[PDB]
Amino acid sequence: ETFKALKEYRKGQHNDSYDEYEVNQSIYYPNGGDARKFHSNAKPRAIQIIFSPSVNVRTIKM
Amino acid sequence: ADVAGTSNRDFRGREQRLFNSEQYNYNSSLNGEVSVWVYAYYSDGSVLVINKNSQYKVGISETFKALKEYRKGQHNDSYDEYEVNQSIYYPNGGDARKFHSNAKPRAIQIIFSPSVNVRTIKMAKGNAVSVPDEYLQRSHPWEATGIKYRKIKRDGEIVGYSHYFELPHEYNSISLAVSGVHKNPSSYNVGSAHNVMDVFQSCDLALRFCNRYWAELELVNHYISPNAYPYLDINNHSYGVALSNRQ
Amino acid sequence: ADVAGTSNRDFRGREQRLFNSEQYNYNSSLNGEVSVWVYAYYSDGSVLVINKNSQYKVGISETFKALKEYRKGQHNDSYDEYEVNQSIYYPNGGDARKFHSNAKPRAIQIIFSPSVNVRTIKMAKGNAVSVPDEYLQRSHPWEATGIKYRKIKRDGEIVGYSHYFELPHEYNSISLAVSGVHKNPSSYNVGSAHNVMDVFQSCDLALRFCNRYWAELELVNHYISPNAYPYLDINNHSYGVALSNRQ
Amino acid sequence: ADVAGTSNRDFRGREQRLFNSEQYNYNSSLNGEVSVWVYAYYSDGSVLVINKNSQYKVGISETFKALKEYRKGQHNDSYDEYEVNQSIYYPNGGDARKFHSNAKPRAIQIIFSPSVNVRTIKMAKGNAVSVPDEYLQRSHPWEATGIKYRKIKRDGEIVGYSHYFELPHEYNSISLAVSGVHKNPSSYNVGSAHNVMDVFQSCDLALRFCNRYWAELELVNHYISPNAYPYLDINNHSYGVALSNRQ
Ligand SMILES: Nc1nc2c(ncn2[C@@H]2O[C@H](COP(=O)(O)OP(=O)(O)OP(=O)(O)O)[C@@H](O)[C@H]2O)c(=O)[nH]1
Ligand SMILES: Nc1nc2c(ncn2[C@@H]2O[C@H](COP(=O)(O)OP(=O)(O)OP(=O)(O)O)[C@@H](O)[C@H]2O)c(=O)[nH]1
Ligand SMILES: Nc1nc2c(ncn2[C@@H]2O[C@H](COP(=O)(O)OP(=O)(O)OP(=O)(O)O)[C@@H](O)[C@H]2O)c(=O)[nH]1
Ligand SMILES: Nc1ncnc2c1ncn2[C@@H]1O[C@H](COP(=O)(O)OP(=O)(O)OP(=O)(O)O)[C@@H](O)[C@H]1O
Ligand SMILES: Nc1ncnc2c1ncn2[C@@H]1O[C@H](COP(=O)(O)OP(=O)(O)OP(=O)(O)O)[C@@H](O)[C@H]1O
Ligand SMILES: Nc1ncnc2c1ncn2[C@@H]1O[C@H](COP(=O)(O)OP(=O)(O)OP(=O)(O)O)[C@@H](O)[C@H]1O
Ligand SMILES: Nc1ccn([C@@H]2O[C@H](COP(=O)(O)OP(=O)(O)OP(=O)(O)O)[C@@H](O)[C@H]2O)c(=O)n1
Ligand SMILES: Nc1ccn([C@@H]2O[C@H](COP(=O)(O)OP(=O)(O)OP(=O)(O)O)[C@@H](O)[C@H]2O)c(=O)n1
Ligand SMILES: Nc1ccn([C@@H]2O[C@H](COP(=O)(O)OP(=O)(O)OP(=O)(O)O)[C@@H](O)[C@H]2O)c(=O)n1
Ligand SMILES: Nc1ccn([C@@H]2O[C@H](COP(=O)(O)OP(=O)(O)OP(=O)(O)O)[C@@H](O)[C@H]2O)c(=O)n1
Ligand SMILES: [Cl-]
Ligand SMILES: [Cl-]
Ligand SMILES: [Cl-]
Ligand SMILES: [Mg+2]
Ligand SMILES: [Mg+2]
Ligand SMILES: [Mg+2]
Ligand SMILES: [Mg+2]
Ligand SMILES: [Mg+2]
Ligand SMILES: [Mg+2]
Ligand SMILES: [Mg+2]
Repeated sequence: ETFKALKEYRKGQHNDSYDEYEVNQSIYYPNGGDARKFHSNAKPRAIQIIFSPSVNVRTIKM
Repeated sequence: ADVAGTSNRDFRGREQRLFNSEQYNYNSSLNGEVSVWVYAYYSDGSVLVINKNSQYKVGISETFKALKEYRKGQHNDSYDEYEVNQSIYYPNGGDARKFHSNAKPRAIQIIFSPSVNVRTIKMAKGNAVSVPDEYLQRSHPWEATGIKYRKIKRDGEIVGYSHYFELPHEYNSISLAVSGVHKNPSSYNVGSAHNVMDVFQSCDLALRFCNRYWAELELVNHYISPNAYPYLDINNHSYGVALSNRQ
Repeated sequence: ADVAGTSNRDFRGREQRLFNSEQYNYNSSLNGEVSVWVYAYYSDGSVLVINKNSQYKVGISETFKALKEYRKGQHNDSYDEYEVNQSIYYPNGGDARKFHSNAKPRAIQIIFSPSVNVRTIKMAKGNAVSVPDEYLQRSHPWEATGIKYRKIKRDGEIVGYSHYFELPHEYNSISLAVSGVHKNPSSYNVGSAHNVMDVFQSCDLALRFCNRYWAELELVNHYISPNAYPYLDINNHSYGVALSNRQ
Repeated sequence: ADVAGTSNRDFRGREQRLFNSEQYNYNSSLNGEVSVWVYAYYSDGSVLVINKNSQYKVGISETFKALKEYRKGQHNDSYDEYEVNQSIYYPNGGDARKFHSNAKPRAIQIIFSPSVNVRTIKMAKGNAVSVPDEYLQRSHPWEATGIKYRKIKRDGEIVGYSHYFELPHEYNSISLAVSGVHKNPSSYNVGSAHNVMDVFQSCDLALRFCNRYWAELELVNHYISPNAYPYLDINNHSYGVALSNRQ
């Protein structure tokens, strides 16, 4: 998944989509965008990766 | 004329120093302002400041709601944020579509001007329904929190006082009032019969400011620094201007 | 150990009773809260509550407008309700599309906590333009209405005071302020020189709450009962918790 | 110590040169990335880039639709652009209100990193319904277009490969997939039994990027240059950083 695809998207509700385009331009390059926020709350705060017990843990790659 | 910076007759230097010292000591006379700021920090990096400036005593009181992020001119999920509030006022009382409102403050910094007597500072830190200590019946209307206030320092000088508390837990749902009394080292009570009605007029004359800034950098650059206010940023850096006996 | 509920040595029972009595009497000491609620009832079954909690004295003041129903996050005919207000402030002064705003309160209940002295209660019940008695010139700024306050009772105990008045007529268009002083049976004046500045700080430290609940049942279930507030519902039933000398 | 820039003992210089050469040769080892970019140029000056970065082999596949300009957060005539698509998929199949969608790409540049073997490059340049050569039955799924790829050069060094084709005619309506294999001068097949499952994992591990930049200048300034990517702008200027044996 891309940086964008991981950001919160609320189906059927408002998502500041124009400003969140601006936000992305400023994450892809310092001062590259014209957002109205310092931090997008749409950005993930944490990630958990889980595998099933059928995986060989020594084969996991990130 | 004597050369600059070489004698007791640099009258420009002596006036500069008196000009700064006069402003330090006027602030702290009974003629001067006492000022309080409450900063509500939101998870989006923005900062609501509420400032009140007034003579003798000053305070700020705000409801749980009034402290939540409000973005002027932009969408604020206002219907859902009504639902959200009903669920904060009573467990499972609302019908929101979120677990945590990002409009809720993550931290609060209370700052006072150096004209306050830190021993007079009182905080009413209530629950979401504006009750200081769980039930009204056993609530002392305030706590004297002055002992927790750190000195904001610049150049060896106290430029103000800071109390900072995070609200990082889901139950950190608050209403907030805070009060301080202007320094009075004299035995002239500013609220005794002779001057009490001037204090009632200071209640009316207290000037208020609030605004949401987009970032702490914007607060530092455009709120704090232009006005010579004290501040303590997230990295523990002190902002202010030391005035007492300096040029 | 002695068996529970059979001796003078049930120390769990004695502590329970002291715990409740301590909260009754702390409320009513000069250290405790005095609280006022104004309930605006709307024709749609909803109820605006405004609560203020503070030491020594407490009050609420609201304009004609601030008392009108406002539905957060939903449509409120705001343009027409501007027009409506102009016609309430002066006969035929506006251009509304309704005869009666359903946003206008149908009734008001004023409740005080049992820490109030009912003889200190004062009401400024103004006209729509905030004039207590027809013209400012002959207006006494208040009326001492304490004699009309019924005791809210639970188990033989006063859990608060209620004044209720309907606004069912087309001309019942009001602004409203109400004030009460915390019980002081002592001859220590809380606003004499020794303690006057603490009273000025209680003005700042007074905590406020308001919210519109959808129904009286929701007020009873989720505002009144969770917080141990007194209430008197439309069917004349008293809500509260009797604390003095009980388990 | 020896003076800088005068001897075989400038170890800072030798390390700088090794640091750059190590990055050139790591890219081109079987451990390194191979990267493809497709740039869709629109008549409004904007540029969609789709980048994929992965080990062993890399490619991008996009439908006719996915290549059309989409302006995040702004209006895109989406209903009419549905109608537009129906008329591109079949002559006179839709009910649009335009002859030519300005959302259609005017040109495409395909760039590969210098870790590709140009002889392994394959393009499936289909019609609007995703058929490479008029009908599926006589379609070879790809063309080996490597011979058309120009070297992007900086300082004498190949910083990547470019194939550029305009789409300036009304019938230049395309779907597009493009594929390249990482350089392997060895006789160790990266997809033989010993390493085949790592190649299946590189399919999952391939990282993707896309974004629409407002202008080629913004692509050059904020996409290409910050990341040390190769580029060839409209004026035939080569961008990249020469690394092999330089400081
Ligand atoms: N006091 C002091 N300041 C120094 C020294 N070295 C650099 N400084 C800088 O000089 C600034 C203040 O110097 P001055 O104002 O001229 O000295 P002062 O201590 O205020 O004494 P007076 O101005 O004569 O009353 C400080 O904020 C420092 O950043 C030093 O050794 N002593
Ligand atoms: N006082 C009283 N309560 C009764 C009686 N019958 C039923 N009750 C119930 O019992 C409740 C209170 O009883 P208790 O608290 O045990 O008695 P008390 O009058 O408070 O006396 P103490 O607890 O010993 O101080 C009331 O609220 C009633 O609902 C009765 O005959 N007398
Ligand atoms: N090679 C070369 N570069 C020149 C000359 N004149 C100016 N330059 C500039 O110098 C740059 C590279 O010079 P150097 O890197 O010091 O020389 P080099 O050819 O890389 O040789 P080494 O660094 O010793 O391995 C070029 O990109 C030119 O812009 C010249 O006559 N020969
Ligand atoms: N190098 C120095 N040696 C002695 N005194 C100094 C020196 N630098 C500054 N001072 C003086 O010592 C006093 C304290 O100044 P200083 O700037 O160190 O404190 P501050 O601004 O409150 O805290 P900080 O520098 O730790 O952020 C002032 O009178 C200042 O002019
Ligand atoms: N059956 C009873 N006989 C005698 N005393 C009772 C009885 N029931 C309750 N009491 C006691 O008499 C006092 C009055 O209690 P009670 O519940 O009747 O008043 P209340 O709650 O203020 O009013 P109400 O019951 O009319 O709504 C309390 O001490 C209570 O414990
Ligand atoms: N004036 C020069 N004389 C000789 N060699 C040079 C000169 N300038 C640069 N070089 C060297 O010759 C080689 C080719 O460098 P050059 O910059 O001319 O090629 P380029 O960047 O691929 O193409 P271009 O300059 O035409 O855009 C490099 O080793 C470079 O350092
Ligand atoms: N930096 C920004 C951010 C927003 N906007 C304006 O904000 C308006 C509405 O906000 P938007 O970012 O589009 O989000 P919403 O409309 O609130 O919700 P949604 O994601 O559904 O569009 C847009 O018309 C856009 O022009 C702007 O001019 N400049
Ligand atoms: N629990 C909720 C939350 C929201 N909504 C619907 O969400 C719609 C729009 O969301 P809203 O909460 O009103 O916020 P926005 O419209 O996105 O922005 P604003 O604060 O300006 O209204 C409203 O019509 C409301 O009916 C709802 O039905 N139930
Ligand atoms: N006497 C009136 C009353 C209403 N309107 C028109 O009614 C329209 C919409 O009604 P409004 O009073 O604004 O209420 P709503 O839009 O229904 O809801 P809200 O309070 O959110 O605006 C407004 O544009 C206003 O121009 C009017 O022209 N004259
Ligand atoms: N051939 C077409 C094209 C457009 N429309 C009407 O055009 C209206 C608005 O244009 P639309 O194509 O939806 O684009 P926009 O609304 O301008 O922008 P967006 O892509 O955000 O919807 C739509 O309601 C659609 O019914 C139509 O009836 N027939
Ligand atoms: Cl003074
Ligand atoms: Cl007391
Ligand atoms: Cl290798
Ligand atoms: Mg929707
Ligand atoms: Mg707006
Ligand atoms: Mg310093
Ligand atoms: Mg709404
Ligand atoms: Mg009873
Ligand atoms: Mg938008
Ligand atoms: Mg060159």
